[PDB]
Amino acid sequence: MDLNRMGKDEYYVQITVDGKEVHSKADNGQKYKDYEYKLTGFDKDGKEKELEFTAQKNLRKEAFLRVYHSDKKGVSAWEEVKKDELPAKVKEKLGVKLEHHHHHH
Repeated sequence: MDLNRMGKDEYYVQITVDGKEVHSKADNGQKYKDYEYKLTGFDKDGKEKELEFTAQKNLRKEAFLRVYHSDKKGVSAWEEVKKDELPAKVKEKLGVKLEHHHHHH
């Protein structure tokens, strides 16, 4: 893990697609299967990135997953969180409602 300058991207995704066992990973000739999670990732800027990462284990569905990103390999490290653990600004980014300027004068 070369720290150097980091400057790494993180896409806030939501695990909607689950249980995709890709048995195409037979390779040696066994019954071991990776899981496919292809979804729309939202970056800090506010774009829509298309990414599909395969995991050895089946991860937490319905959760908000923070996926790391770098140009030389796309994806490698990622962590599972909830909207409560994320900054409220994320809700002010996606999921904003009207009448939310409700303040006393």
